[PDB]
Amino acid sequence: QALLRILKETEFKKIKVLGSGAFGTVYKGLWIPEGEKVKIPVAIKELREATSPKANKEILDEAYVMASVDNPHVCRLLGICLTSTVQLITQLMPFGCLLDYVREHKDNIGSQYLLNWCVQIAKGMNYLEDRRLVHRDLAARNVLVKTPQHVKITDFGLAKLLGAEEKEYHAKVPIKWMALESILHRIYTHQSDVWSYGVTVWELMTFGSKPYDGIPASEISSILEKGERLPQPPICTIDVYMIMRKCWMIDADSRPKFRELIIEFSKMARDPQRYLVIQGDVVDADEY
Amino acid sequence: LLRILKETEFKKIKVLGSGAFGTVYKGLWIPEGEKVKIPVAIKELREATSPKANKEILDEAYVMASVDNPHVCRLLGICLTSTVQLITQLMPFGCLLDYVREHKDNIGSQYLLNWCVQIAKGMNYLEDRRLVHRDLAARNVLVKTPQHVKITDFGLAKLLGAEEKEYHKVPIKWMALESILHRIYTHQSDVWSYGVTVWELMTFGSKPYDGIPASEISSILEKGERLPQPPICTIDVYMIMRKCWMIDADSRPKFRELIIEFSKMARDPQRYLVIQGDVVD
Ligand SMILES: Nc1ncnc2c1ncn2[C@@H]1O[C@H](COP(=O)(O)OP(=O)(O)NP(=O)(O)O)[C@@H](O)[C@H]1O
Ligand SMILES: Nc1ncnc2c1ncn2[C@@H]1O[C@H](COP(=O)(O)OP(=O)(O)NP(=O)(O)O)[C@@H](O)[C@H]1O
Ligand SMILES: [Mg+2]
Ligand SMILES: [Mg+2]
Repeated sequence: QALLRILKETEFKKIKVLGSGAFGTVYKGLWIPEGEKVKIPVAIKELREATSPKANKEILDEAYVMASVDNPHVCRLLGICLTSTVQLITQLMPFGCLLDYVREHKDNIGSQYLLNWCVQIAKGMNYLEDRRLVHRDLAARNVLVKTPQHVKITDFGLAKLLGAEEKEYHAKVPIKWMALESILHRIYTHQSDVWSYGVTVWELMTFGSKPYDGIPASEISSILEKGERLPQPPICTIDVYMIMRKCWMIDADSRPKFRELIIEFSKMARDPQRYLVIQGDVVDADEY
Repeated sequence: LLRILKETEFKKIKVLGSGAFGTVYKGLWIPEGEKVKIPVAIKELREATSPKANKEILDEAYVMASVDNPHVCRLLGICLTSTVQLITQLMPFGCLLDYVREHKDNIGSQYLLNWCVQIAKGMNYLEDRRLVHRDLAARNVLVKTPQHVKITDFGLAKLLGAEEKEYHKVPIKWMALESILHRIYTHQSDVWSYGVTVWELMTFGSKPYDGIPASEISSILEKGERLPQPPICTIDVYMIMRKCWMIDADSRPKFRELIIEFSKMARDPQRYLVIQGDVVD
């Protein structure tokens, strides 16, 4: 497939810095297709130079698979701009990430919503799993809100790009969302994505709580083998907490499977009150 | 032209920023029945914020919804209850004040003079339909694209009671002395604000009279003080600004004359300014 526009530096424009990341910067910008009067709002993620342990040929390869994900719950790479720095063009999400969303609404968010988002993130992930792909960096900060009732998983592929996989590579890494095998041996698989998924749900049930507050990154491995795990969210019924605890098992193949999770959460979403107890010119990526 | 919405045809998703008498939200306009979710910006006015009755509020809202110019945002809808809510189109790139701040020097003459022409245009438009903005300022100019700015918040000041003399925060440092002293608002009082606005743009975001209380601005204006010549400005360009800050209101430039003096400069910018070089929408 193609579906990956290759843009020239004069076909996009960086307007405002959305926010800065660990290895780059994101931007509120405009896509301006050469040879036509159209301006499309987009998000431009620019990776810092020499930040990726890969040459351009390899980079562009991965961008094709990135630009080839077709699922309502996974964002699609729209275009790329390879030079002395790689820039990623994706659709602009006006309502930001889901983490900041559950934080701003520490409460006025009902159960139905929470279990809903869990089903969706489980759908995007399963999709990837079927296509035999590993996200390697799933977190509530990496889930964007298209509309309150439809969230998409963003940043597919980025980690593999920044060289997560590369064995000998010695570059930050999201330790607090990583499975023991990822932290210990840098092994990434679908069952290691499940751990991150379990951490993600946790972030959502706590309305944006930081995992292992205070606990240094370096201690996380030791605390995990000692048997420690993120605590049961207050609004969570033991039935819900266990599923998360099952995503945090040492044995990778023991952990649930996104397919099972979709059914397990789809079930609870039919009677949420029982499983969660809460008190209460400028076109568009779409029109193109 | 003014859609009247039910408190169920729109959702306030994220707070853009809660200003003086209210809050601006980033939400979704879900036309009842239709199958669309349009991103919009919802500004909600605090309660009792306005000294007027809804019956009248709606009137102004019809006017606000009638502004038809590419350089003046248009009131898409309204939701009248115990609070008034204004639905306008969402400007993802924000306002221009924040833009010149985040680009202290990446912006060349061509742009700056350009924006001055556009703002002059939107403003002229309102004068022509016999309307007064009353609160023009860099923060009230939103960026649709780097090369097209439209004036936002037409109507708000009026609504919040600027004209109701009897009715006791006001953008003092952008107001014509006649506004500050007698609460008088006219096209020629908008020109003063316009000059202060060009001042903001020419200083890449500087604050007007930074350090001087507001209760004192009335003084230093009669004492003859005015905003200092911006570094990148040529005296040719600075006088246009100074002329906008005259005591004799009818002696200040008119927008129609400003659209021409700035357009003339916009032809040879380097000579008037000196710098270093579901979801439709
Ligand atoms: N497509 C998009 N639409 C809207 N906002 C986006 C988009 N992509 C990224 N952002 C925002 O840009 C900011 C930076 O993105 P990014 O660097 O990917 O964040 P992050 O995951 O928090 N970084 P890190 O913790 O270093 O991995 C975040 O605050 C995101 O909300
Ligand atoms: N239509 C819009 N699209 C995008 N952002 C908007 C829109 N209208 C208002 N805003 C933003 O909402 C915030 C609050 O606006 P408003 O309440 O009008 O305050 P303001 O007068 O710009 N700010 P201040 O300088 O604090 O008085 C500002 O940061 C604006 O940039
Ligand atoms: Mg991200
Ligand atoms: Mg404003």
